[PDB]
Amino acid sequence: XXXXXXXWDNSSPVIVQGGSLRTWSFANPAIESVQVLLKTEGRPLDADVELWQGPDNTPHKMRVYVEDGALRTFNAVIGTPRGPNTVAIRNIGQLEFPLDAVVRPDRDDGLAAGIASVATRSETIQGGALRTYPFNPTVDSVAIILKTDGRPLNARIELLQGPNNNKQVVELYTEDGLDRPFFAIVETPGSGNVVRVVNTAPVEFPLYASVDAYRVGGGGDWADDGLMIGRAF
Amino acid sequence: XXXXXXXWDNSSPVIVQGGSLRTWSFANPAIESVQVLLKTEGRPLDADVELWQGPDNTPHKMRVYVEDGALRTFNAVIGTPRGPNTVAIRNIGQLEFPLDAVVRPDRDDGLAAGIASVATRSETIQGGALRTYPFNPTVDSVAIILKTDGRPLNARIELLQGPNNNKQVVELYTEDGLDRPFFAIVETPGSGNVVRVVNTAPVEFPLYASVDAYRVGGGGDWADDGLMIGRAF
Repeated sequence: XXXXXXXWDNSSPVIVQGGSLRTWSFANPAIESVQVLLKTEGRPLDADVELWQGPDNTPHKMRVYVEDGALRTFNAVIGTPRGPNTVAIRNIGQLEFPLDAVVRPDRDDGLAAGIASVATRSETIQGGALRTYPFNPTVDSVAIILKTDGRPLNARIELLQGPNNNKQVVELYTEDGLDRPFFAIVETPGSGNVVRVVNTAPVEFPLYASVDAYRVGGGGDWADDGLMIGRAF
Repeated sequence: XXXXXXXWDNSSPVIVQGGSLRTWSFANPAIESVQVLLKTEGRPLDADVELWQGPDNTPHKMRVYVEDGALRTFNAVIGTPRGPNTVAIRNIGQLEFPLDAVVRPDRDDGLAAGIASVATRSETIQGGALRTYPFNPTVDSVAIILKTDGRPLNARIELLQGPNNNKQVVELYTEDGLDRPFFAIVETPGSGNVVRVVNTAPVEFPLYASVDAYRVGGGGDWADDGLMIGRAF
């Protein structure tokens, strides 16, 4: 429904060097959720997104990896239910892989509302199992919602453009899937995009998932069809 | 003097799918240079090789094309003078063209030593000019060294087996030709092999080149000499 590029255009990106950390603070009680956008200047991204509530509480945390931050925009809407919440972005890659970070308060008409509107009836994934969501070349981004009935959430989202060709991996953890649902948009440029949702918790910790098509462009451009010509110089 | 097959047999090749990217890290200062070997299972090769030093500095990059990766092994030696470096091997081909990649530290008595040992006094190519290096059928591989006096190196290397029959194209860039020379071993199976070196820098940007036969078979095997009986089936 909404292009993640537009949101990044009207933002103020902040540079986070490899091995460094930045924090955003949100004390206004009207901030229901925040949206984190992570981009790079072409190189792979390796980040850690954590929600800190008290002195030693981390109810929400992610381990992110993107092969090309310039092409693909990372996105996750994080709930900020109670009290002051500080979001922490930690670039865990080496000095060669800087990233840009935008985390700002969400809105009632923001990404979360669109993700909920596009969502389809969720399906159950048992602990230690996984689900696969093939998407057709017409889809540019997909909305992902992960929920539980009250148990802690331990999942791993993988975007594949091939048999074992991982383009984006998100190892997420939430203390309560019912109270703290996981929202995220995965951009799917190209063709052969397959979303694998892996429930890494033991068998007695099922979760609910719903991966729908979010942004479809309807390109269908076939100018490249024909003889393949190498670089001309 | 040395066969690329001998080294590639004592290595651990890594598959890079079309559109993917693998990276290596060499933080050890004892690593003076790394040799990069790329192959395929008979299908064409199309890869980008880059050296990453800082957050946004790529002082050594290479755009590579090989018509057949099984017959022809791409080889290059990349200098890593200062600090930690990571080599980025990007497969820019389509899904149909996977490549196998080896990048391991070079040694004192490795390829750079051999390429230097076989090298002959270098000649100059003016900016915007080109040079041609024909070779006789007995030579299987040739060693190429490119240098400048300190200015960035912008050169294109081409291998032809006919008038306009490109078999291997390497468009290389370097930030400092004196500090960062280009080393490479280009395989020349068969006959009619001509190595072309084009200086792509502006007219006032000369470079130094040396193209010498590295391995000569001398086997004198001429089994095909005689009746070319069509496939007997």
